[PDB]
Amino acid sequence: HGYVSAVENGVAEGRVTLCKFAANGTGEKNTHCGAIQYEPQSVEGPDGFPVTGPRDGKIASAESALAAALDEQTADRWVKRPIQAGPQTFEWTFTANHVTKDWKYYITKPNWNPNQPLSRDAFDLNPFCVVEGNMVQPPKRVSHECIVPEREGYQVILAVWDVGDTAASFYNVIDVKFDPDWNPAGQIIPSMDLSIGDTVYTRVFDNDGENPAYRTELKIDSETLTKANQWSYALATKINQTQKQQRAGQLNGDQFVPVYGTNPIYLKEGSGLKSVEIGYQIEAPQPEYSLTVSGLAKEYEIGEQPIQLDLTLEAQGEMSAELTVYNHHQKPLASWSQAMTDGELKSITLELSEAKAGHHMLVSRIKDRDGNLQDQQTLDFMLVE
Amino acid sequence: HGYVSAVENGVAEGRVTLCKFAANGTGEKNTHCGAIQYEPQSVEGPDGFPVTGPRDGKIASAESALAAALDEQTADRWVKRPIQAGPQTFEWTFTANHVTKDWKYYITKPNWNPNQPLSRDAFDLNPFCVVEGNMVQPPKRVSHECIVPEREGYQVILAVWDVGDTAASFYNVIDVKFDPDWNPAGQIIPSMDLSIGDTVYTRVFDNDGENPAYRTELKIDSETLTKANQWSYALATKINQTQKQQRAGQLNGDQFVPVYGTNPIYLKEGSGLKSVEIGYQIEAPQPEYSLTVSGLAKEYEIGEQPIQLDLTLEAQGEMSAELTVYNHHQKPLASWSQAMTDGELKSITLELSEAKAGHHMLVSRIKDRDGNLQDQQTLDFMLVE
Repeated sequence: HGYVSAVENGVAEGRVTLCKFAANGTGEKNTHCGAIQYEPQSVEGPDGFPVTGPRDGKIASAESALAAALDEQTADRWVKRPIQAGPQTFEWTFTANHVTKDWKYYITKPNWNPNQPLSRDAFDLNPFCVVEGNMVQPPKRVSHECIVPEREGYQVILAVWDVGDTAASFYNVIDVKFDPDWNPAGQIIPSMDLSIGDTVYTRVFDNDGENPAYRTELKIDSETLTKANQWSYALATKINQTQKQQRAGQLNGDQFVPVYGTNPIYLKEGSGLKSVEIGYQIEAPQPEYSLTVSGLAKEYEIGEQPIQLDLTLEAQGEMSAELTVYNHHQKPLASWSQAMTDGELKSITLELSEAKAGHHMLVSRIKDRDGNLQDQQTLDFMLVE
Repeated sequence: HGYVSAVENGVAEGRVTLCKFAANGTGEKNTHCGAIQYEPQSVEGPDGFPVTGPRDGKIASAESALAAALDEQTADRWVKRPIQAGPQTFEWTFTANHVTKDWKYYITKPNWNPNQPLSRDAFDLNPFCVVEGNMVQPPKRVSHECIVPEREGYQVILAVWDVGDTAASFYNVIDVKFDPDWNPAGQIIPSMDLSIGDTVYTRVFDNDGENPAYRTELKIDSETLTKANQWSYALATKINQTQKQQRAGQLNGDQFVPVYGTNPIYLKEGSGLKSVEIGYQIEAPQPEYSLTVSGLAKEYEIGEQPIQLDLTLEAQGEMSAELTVYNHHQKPLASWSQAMTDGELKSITLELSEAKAGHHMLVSRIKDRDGNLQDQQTLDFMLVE
């Protein structure tokens, strides 16, 4: 288990790595990577690439269910790390120890299409770098000296770690860009949808702090602008249309090009401008959410049987409800969660994993359809002899 | 804009900080923080705490919409960072320059309840540490020498950064646990739901590598076990139930207590065991999703009016669809996304923001009900004068 990293001498972090760790130097992360963001070390799949191995369109994820998001492929989806042709050092960090057959590195063909899913077709299937593992366990960090072929613009390098004792390999794709008076100073991340009537805007900082003369404002006045990727694109575009000392969008050649996704923000050298943050104004209404819990007694008497909470839940709003029972020692004795529709009544019974006299509590959490906590309520009850 | 960090001499990172950055030493992250994970610098709310400011239950989020997930409060929800009473150093990192009135630090009362929403009553409202800002802008990173009061177990520290020239403050709560032959070895992280028929299991490593004899496996054989927090609890519980050299759960006193959430894994010093990773065996092959796109022509002539794509879309499986048009230079010219039900037919029209002769692509991405990418397909088309 492990991943391509850059803590020692590595030229560039793996795609999956940047889901968990910030890029060296720039601080960027990849976004919306799904579950693999919590275990970048586990992009493991069937060995035998390219003859067998992960199938086309499932190379970046290695067919792992946790890493499905990595298989998306467009020109603007992923953070790209600077690189040059010739001698370069690639670095792996291992969280677990495996006997190793070898490591192989592949690179996209010059004619690869950055908007098609990665495939054998997209790569030169003759690896540009191979390092022998000698069927022994490697140390916890390794550095590989490779010769990176000549390329221009955006390319993808596929690092494959072939393990010796199992029918498995680890696959880490790497997004690189082959190598002025514009300084990065923040970015527009599309991380939350908006509602009509809302407004998203920049907060621009000069030498004296925030300065409203430099703000750019986008009113959310159409259903299309409610989508995060859409208002992001639009705010980035409006910055370019209306400002002299600010630009936004991904760097494509010498141009700043707003995309439907993340849009970095840049400030003009000599402008005196320091950075930009984003602010959100929501004139919007607060849907009301509510989960009425009924059926909890004041006391439960310990009998020959396991203690049971027979409860009724009434939902106001569309939600996910999560209930947990804790004894007084912070030990969880029962838990339950389910989606509930606006106006739904449900009858449930929670069985306590154990019954000792004392103060207990039921914690009920309400999350909206988009998954954020709207409310938490904690109800006290007692077990008695 | 800024957050409580541990890049230099800070004792413990802010809760929000750990949504983006891995913890010092352990590499632990807070999970499912929502949008604020992409901007930990932005937990800004009304000033005047505790007399005014964010209301009870919205202290951790500072009433910010990005940060609502932070208001959840249970004994096991958040990563707890070790601390001791007495002299300690707290650290802030700033992304943006604000004139500062002061920094204040509060700690929970010894009788606080870790399972109730954070409130003024949970805190000693006499701050244990105050540092004057003198109404000037601070350096991009500051270190504050404080004296932490005597406490045991889990406590919350609220750090408040009061900004001088606006009616706002930044609020960063910090989860701390006040201070033998059980070594930290890995983590069961509830990042994904499973299916009946699946199995989740441990992969235990000793000096010879993966050792199959030490494996613990859990069959998902009930509706209940499909939920991530549920199988996490169950696997940790089964480890404790069947292994002599391994423990799983959050440390509560001297005991390892499995929780419905993240369960750390420990190995007995001198057992020969080094670490533990998690593996997943998934049985159901399905489903297949498809979005068939009809009406894309080979060529389109420019053009007195903007060029328009008359498409018919057909959905297989419940999904959300995303379409994007890219020109040859990979500037996005149009974007669309919406949910579709299994078998739905939708006809739409996409208008290109510009019409120049050359090779174009229409990219579609299918996400399943859970948000997991299921397919990507791209069609080539050409614009001509």
